[PDB]
Amino acid sequence: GKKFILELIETVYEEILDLEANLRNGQQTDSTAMWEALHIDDSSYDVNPFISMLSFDKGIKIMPRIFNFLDKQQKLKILQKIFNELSHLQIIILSSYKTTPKPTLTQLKKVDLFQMIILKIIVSFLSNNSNFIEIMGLLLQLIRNNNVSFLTTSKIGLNLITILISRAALILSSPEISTWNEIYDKLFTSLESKIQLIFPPREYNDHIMRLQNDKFMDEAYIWQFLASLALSGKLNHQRIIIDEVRDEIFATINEAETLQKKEKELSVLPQRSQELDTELKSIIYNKEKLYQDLNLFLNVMGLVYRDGEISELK
Repeated sequence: GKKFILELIETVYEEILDLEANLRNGQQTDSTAMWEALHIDDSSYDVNPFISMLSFDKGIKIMPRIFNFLDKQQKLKILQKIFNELSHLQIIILSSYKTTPKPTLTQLKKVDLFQMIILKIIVSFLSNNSNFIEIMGLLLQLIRNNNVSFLTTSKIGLNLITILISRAALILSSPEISTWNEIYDKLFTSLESKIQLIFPPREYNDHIMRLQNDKFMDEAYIWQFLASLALSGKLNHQRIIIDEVRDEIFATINEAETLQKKEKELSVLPQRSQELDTELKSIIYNKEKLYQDLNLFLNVMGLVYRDGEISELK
Protein backbone atom coordinates (compact mmCIF):
# COMPACT_ATOMS: atom_id res chain seq x y z
CA GLY A 1 0.00 0.00 0.00
CA LYS A 2 0.82 3.71 -0.28
CA LYS A 3 2.10 4.25 3.26
CA PHE A 4 4.34 1.19 2.86
CA ILE A 5 5.92 2.48 -0.38
CA LEU A 6 6.45 5.92 1.18
CA GLU A 7 8.28 4.24 4.08
CA LEU A 8 10.32 2.32 1.50
CA ILE A 9 11.35 5.46 -0.39
CA GLU A 10 12.42 7.06 2.90
CA THR A 11 14.66 4.07 3.62
CA VAL A 12 16.17 4.30 0.16
CA TYR A 13 17.13 7.98 0.59
CA GLU A 14 18.76 7.08 3.91
CA GLU A 15 20.79 4.38 2.18
CA ILE A 16 21.78 6.76 -0.63
CA LEU A 17 22.76 9.53 1.80
CA ASP A 18 24.87 7.13 3.87
CA LEU A 19 26.45 5.95 0.62
CA GLU A 20 26.98 9.53 -0.56
CA ALA A 21 28.60 10.56 2.73
CA ASN A 22 31.09 7.69 2.51
CA LEU A 23 32.14 8.63 -1.02
CA ARG A 24 32.65 12.21 0.17
CA ASN A 25 34.68 11.13 3.20
CA GLY A 26 36.95 9.09 0.94
CA GLN A 27 36.19 5.78 2.65
CA GLN A 28 34.35 2.56 1.82
CA THR A 29 31.21 2.28 -0.31
CA ASP A 30 29.05 -0.86 -0.19
CA SER A 31 25.81 -0.69 -2.17
CA THR A 32 24.53 -4.01 -0.79
CA ALA A 33 22.33 -2.31 1.82
CA MET A 34 20.82 0.12 -0.69
CA TRP A 35 20.18 -2.63 -3.26
CA GLU A 36 18.17 -4.64 -0.74
CA ALA A 37 16.34 -1.44 0.17
CA LEU A 38 14.94 -1.33 -3.37
CA HIS A 39 13.12 -4.67 -2.92
CA ILE A 40 13.99 -5.45 -6.52
CA ASP A 41 14.16 -9.22 -6.00
CA ASP A 42 10.93 -9.24 -4.00
CA SER A 43 8.10 -11.36 -5.38
CA SER A 44 6.12 -11.13 -2.14
CA TYR A 45 3.69 -8.51 -3.42
CA ASP A 46 0.96 -7.77 -5.94
CA VAL A 47 3.03 -5.07 -7.64
CA ASN A 48 6.78 -5.17 -7.14
CA PRO A 49 7.72 -2.51 -4.54
CA PHE A 50 10.50 -0.93 -6.62
CA ILE A 51 8.05 -0.58 -9.50
CA SER A 52 5.47 1.13 -7.28
CA MET A 53 8.18 3.54 -6.06
CA LEU A 54 8.54 4.78 -9.66
CA SER A 55 5.07 6.27 -9.52
CA PHE A 56 6.04 8.66 -6.72
CA ASP A 57 7.89 11.88 -7.58
CA LYS A 58 10.28 11.35 -4.68
CA GLY A 59 10.88 7.79 -5.86
CA ILE A 60 11.76 8.77 -9.42
CA LYS A 61 13.88 11.70 -8.19
CA ILE A 62 16.38 9.39 -6.52
CA MET A 63 16.86 7.12 -9.56
CA PRO A 64 19.92 8.86 -11.01
CA ARG A 65 21.59 8.87 -7.59
CA ILE A 66 20.81 5.16 -7.27
CA PHE A 67 22.45 4.52 -10.65
CA ASN A 68 25.61 6.31 -9.48
CA PHE A 69 26.26 3.44 -7.08
CA LEU A 70 25.37 0.61 -9.47
CA ASP A 71 27.35 -1.68 -11.73
CA LYS A 72 26.15 -2.45 -15.25
CA GLN A 73 24.64 -5.83 -14.37
CA GLN A 74 22.64 -4.11 -11.65
CA LYS A 75 21.73 -1.32 -14.05
CA LEU A 76 20.58 -3.83 -16.72
CA LYS A 77 18.48 -5.83 -14.27
CA ILE A 78 16.65 -2.67 -13.18
CA LEU A 79 15.92 -1.61 -16.75
CA GLN A 80 14.83 -5.18 -17.53
CA LYS A 81 12.50 -5.05 -14.54
CA ILE A 82 11.07 -1.75 -15.73
CA PHE A 83 10.69 -2.63 -19.43
CA ASN A 84 8.82 -5.74 -18.34
CA GLU A 85 6.17 -3.73 -16.55
CA LEU A 86 6.05 -0.54 -18.61
CA SER A 87 2.43 -0.59 -19.74
CA HIS A 88 1.24 -1.33 -16.21
CA LEU A 89 3.08 1.54 -14.45
CA GLN A 90 0.79 4.14 -12.87
CA ILE A 91 2.74 6.95 -14.50
CA ILE A 92 2.44 5.39 -17.94
CA ILE A 93 -1.30 5.20 -17.33
CA LEU A 94 -1.18 8.93 -16.57
CA SER A 95 0.91 9.41 -19.73
CA SER A 96 -1.42 7.74 -22.24
CA TYR A 97 -4.10 9.89 -23.88
CA LYS A 98 -6.29 6.76 -23.89
CA THR A 99 -6.29 5.95 -20.18
CA THR A 100 -6.00 9.65 -19.20
CA PRO A 101 -7.82 11.82 -21.78
CA LYS A 102 -8.19 14.82 -19.48
CA PRO A 103 -4.91 15.20 -17.58
CA THR A 104 -4.42 18.03 -15.12
CA LEU A 105 -1.40 20.33 -15.21
CA THR A 106 -0.09 18.48 -12.16
CA GLN A 107 -0.41 15.11 -13.86
CA LEU A 108 1.39 16.54 -16.92
CA LYS A 109 4.23 17.69 -14.67
CA LYS A 110 4.48 14.27 -13.05
CA VAL A 111 4.60 12.76 -16.55
CA ASP A 112 7.30 15.20 -17.73
CA LEU A 113 9.44 14.52 -14.64
CA PHE A 114 9.18 10.76 -15.16
CA GLN A 115 10.14 10.75 -18.79
CA MET A 116 12.84 13.37 -18.22
CA ILE A 117 14.58 11.33 -15.55
CA ILE A 118 13.92 7.83 -16.88
CA LEU A 119 14.90 8.59 -20.48
CA LYS A 120 18.15 10.29 -19.47
CA ILE A 121 19.01 7.25 -17.37
CA ILE A 122 18.18 4.84 -20.21
CA VAL A 123 20.08 6.99 -22.69
CA SER A 124 23.21 7.17 -20.53
CA PHE A 125 23.10 3.40 -20.04
CA LEU A 126 23.18 2.92 -23.81
CA SER A 127 25.87 5.55 -24.37
CA ASN A 128 28.20 3.93 -21.85
CA ASN A 129 30.03 0.85 -23.14
CA SER A 130 26.78 -0.82 -24.22
CA ASN A 131 26.59 -3.46 -26.94
CA PHE A 132 24.16 -4.30 -29.73
CA ILE A 133 22.88 -7.47 -28.06
CA GLU A 134 22.05 -5.58 -24.86
CA ILE A 135 19.91 -3.08 -26.76
CA MET A 136 18.25 -5.80 -28.84
CA GLY A 137 17.38 -7.70 -25.68
CA LEU A 138 15.78 -4.61 -24.19
CA LEU A 139 13.69 -3.88 -27.29
CA LEU A 140 12.60 -7.52 -27.40
CA GLN A 141 11.60 -7.45 -23.73
CA LEU A 142 9.61 -4.30 -24.49
CA ILE A 143 7.79 -5.87 -27.45
CA ARG A 144 6.95 -9.26 -25.96
CA ASN A 145 5.74 -8.12 -22.54
CA ASN A 146 3.69 -5.05 -23.40
CA ASN A 147 0.85 -3.84 -25.51
CA VAL A 148 3.22 -1.97 -27.81
CA SER A 149 0.40 0.06 -29.33
CA PHE A 150 -0.85 1.22 -25.92
CA LEU A 151 2.73 2.35 -25.19
CA THR A 152 2.71 4.46 -28.37
CA THR A 153 -0.26 6.44 -26.98
CA SER A 154 2.17 7.95 -24.49
CA LYS A 155 4.97 10.42 -25.21
CA ILE A 156 7.07 8.35 -22.85
CA GLY A 157 6.49 5.05 -24.66
CA LEU A 158 6.96 6.64 -28.07
CA ASN A 159 10.19 8.37 -27.03
CA LEU A 160 11.51 5.21 -25.41
CA ILE A 161 11.00 3.24 -28.59
CA THR A 162 12.68 5.81 -30.80
CA ILE A 163 15.63 5.99 -28.42
CA LEU A 164 15.97 2.20 -28.54
CA ILE A 165 15.69 1.86 -32.31
CA SER A 166 17.80 4.94 -33.07
CA ARG A 167 20.48 3.51 -30.76
CA ALA A 168 20.16 0.23 -32.65
CA ALA A 169 20.42 1.97 -36.04
CA LEU A 170 23.35 4.14 -34.91
CA ILE A 171 25.30 0.88 -34.56
CA LEU A 172 28.63 -6.33 -35.67
CA SER A 173 28.05 -9.98 -36.64
CA SER A 174 25.70 -11.14 -39.40
CA PRO A 175 23.53 -13.01 -36.86
CA GLU A 176 23.34 -9.75 -34.91
CA ILE A 177 22.19 -7.88 -38.01
CA SER A 178 19.64 -10.65 -38.61
CA THR A 179 18.50 -10.47 -34.97
CA TRP A 180 17.73 -6.79 -35.52
CA ASN A 181 15.67 -7.68 -38.60
CA GLU A 182 13.57 -10.19 -36.64
CA ILE A 183 13.06 -7.76 -33.77
CA TYR A 184 12.19 -4.82 -36.02
CA ASP A 185 9.70 -7.11 -37.75
CA LYS A 186 8.14 -8.01 -34.42
CA LEU A 187 7.90 -4.36 -33.43
CA PHE A 188 6.48 -3.54 -36.82
CA THR A 189 3.81 -6.25 -36.76
CA SER A 190 2.70 -5.03 -33.30
CA LEU A 191 1.99 -1.59 -34.79
CA GLU A 192 0.74 -2.48 -38.25
CA SER A 193 -2.65 -0.80 -38.93
CA LYS A 194 -2.37 1.11 -35.62
CA ILE A 195 0.33 3.59 -36.56
CA GLN A 196 -1.95 6.60 -36.82
CA LEU A 197 -2.91 6.09 -33.14
CA ILE A 198 0.44 7.65 -32.16
CA PHE A 199 -1.29 10.96 -32.94
CA PRO A 200 -3.56 11.94 -30.03
CA PRO A 201 -7.10 12.95 -31.00
CA ARG A 202 -8.37 16.51 -31.45
CA GLU A 203 -10.26 16.44 -28.12
CA TYR A 204 -7.02 15.69 -26.30
CA ASN A 205 -5.07 18.45 -28.08
CA ASP A 206 -7.80 20.99 -27.45
CA HIS A 207 -7.75 20.04 -23.78
CA ILE A 208 -3.96 20.35 -23.52
CA MET A 209 -4.07 23.66 -25.39
CA ARG A 210 -6.72 25.20 -23.13
CA LEU A 211 -4.82 23.86 -20.14
CA GLN A 212 -1.55 25.51 -21.10
CA ASN A 213 -3.03 28.65 -22.65
CA ASP A 214 -1.33 27.85 -25.94
CA LYS A 215 -2.82 28.01 -29.46
CA PHE A 216 -0.37 25.34 -30.67
CA MET A 217 0.90 21.87 -29.82
CA ASP A 218 4.33 20.29 -30.22
CA GLU A 219 4.32 16.93 -31.98
CA ALA A 220 8.03 16.84 -32.96
CA TYR A 221 8.35 13.64 -30.91
CA ILE A 222 5.67 11.99 -33.06
CA TRP A 223 7.37 12.77 -36.36
CA GLN A 224 10.74 11.89 -34.86
CA PHE A 225 9.37 8.46 -33.97
CA LEU A 226 8.08 8.01 -37.53
CA ALA A 227 11.37 9.12 -39.08
CA SER A 228 13.29 6.62 -36.96
CA LEU A 229 10.75 3.84 -37.58
CA ALA A 230 11.01 4.55 -41.31
CA LEU A 231 14.82 4.75 -41.31
CA SER A 232 15.12 1.42 -39.51
CA GLY A 233 12.86 -0.42 -41.93
CA LYS A 234 12.94 -1.71 -45.48
CA LEU A 235 11.15 -0.18 -48.45
CA ASN A 236 7.91 -2.09 -47.88
CA HIS A 237 7.86 -0.97 -44.22
CA GLN A 238 8.37 2.66 -45.24
CA ARG A 239 5.56 2.29 -47.77
CA ILE A 240 3.22 0.97 -45.11
CA ILE A 241 4.18 3.84 -42.75
CA ILE A 242 3.59 6.65 -45.25
CA ASP A 243 0.26 5.07 -46.16
CA GLU A 244 -1.02 4.85 -42.55
CA VAL A 245 -0.16 8.48 -41.76
CA ARG A 246 -1.33 9.85 -45.11
CA ASP A 247 -4.10 12.02 -43.75
CA GLU A 248 -1.81 13.38 -41.01
CA ILE A 249 0.66 14.52 -43.66
CA PHE A 250 -2.11 16.31 -45.55
CA ALA A 251 -3.53 17.84 -42.38
CA THR A 252 -0.05 19.09 -41.37
CA ILE A 253 0.56 20.56 -44.81
CA ASN A 254 -2.90 22.12 -44.59
CA GLU A 255 -2.18 23.78 -41.24
CA ALA A 256 1.27 25.06 -42.32
CA GLU A 257 -0.30 26.66 -45.41
CA THR A 258 -3.05 28.24 -43.33
CA LEU A 259 -0.29 29.71 -41.14
CA GLN A 260 1.45 30.97 -44.28
CA LYS A 261 -1.57 33.07 -45.27
CA LYS A 262 -2.17 34.54 -41.82
CA GLU A 263 1.54 35.44 -41.82
CA LYS A 264 1.17 37.17 -45.20
CA GLU A 265 -1.73 39.28 -43.97
CA LEU A 266 0.02 40.39 -40.76
CA SER A 267 3.42 40.96 -42.38
CA VAL A 268 2.31 43.98 -44.41
CA LEU A 269 0.96 45.90 -41.42
CA PRO A 270 3.16 48.86 -40.36
CA GLN A 271 3.92 49.60 -36.69
CA ARG A 272 2.42 46.37 -35.29
CA SER A 273 1.35 46.57 -31.65
CA GLN A 274 3.10 44.33 -29.18
CA GLU A 275 0.21 41.87 -29.40
CA LEU A 276 0.19 41.68 -33.21
CA ASP A 277 3.97 41.37 -33.24
CA THR A 278 4.09 38.49 -30.76
CA GLU A 279 1.30 36.86 -32.83
CA LEU A 280 3.20 37.12 -36.13
CA LYS A 281 6.37 35.74 -34.54
CA SER A 282 4.27 32.89 -33.15
CA ILE A 283 2.69 32.11 -36.53
CA ILE A 284 6.08 32.08 -38.26
CA TYR A 285 7.74 29.93 -35.62
CA ASN A 286 4.93 27.39 -35.72
CA LYS A 287 4.72 27.29 -39.51
CA GLU A 288 8.43 26.58 -39.79
CA LYS A 289 8.16 24.05 -37.02
CA LEU A 290 5.45 22.05 -38.91
CA TYR A 291 7.57 22.16 -42.11
CA GLN A 292 10.68 21.09 -40.22
CA ASP A 293 9.14 18.21 -38.31
CA LEU A 294 7.19 16.94 -41.32
CA ASN A 295 10.33 17.08 -43.50
CA LEU A 296 12.34 15.13 -40.93
CA PHE A 297 10.05 12.17 -41.74
CA LEU A 298 9.60 12.75 -45.49
CA ASN A 299 13.38 13.22 -46.08
CA VAL A 300 13.94 9.70 -44.75
CA MET A 301 11.57 8.57 -47.53
CA GLY A 302 13.49 10.53 -50.14
CA LEU A 303 10.67 13.11 -50.16
CA VAL A 304 10.30 16.81 -49.34
CA TYR A 305 7.46 19.27 -48.92
CA ARG A 306 8.45 22.58 -50.47
CA ASP A 307 6.46 25.18 -52.45
CA GLY A 308 3.09 23.40 -52.32
CA GLU A 309 4.28 19.97 -53.37
CA ILE A 310 5.67 16.76 -52.03
CA SER A 311 8.47 16.28 -54.54
CA GLU A 312 11.33 13.85 -54.69
CA LEU A 313 14.64 14.77 -53.05
CA LYS A 314 17.04 16.48 -55.50
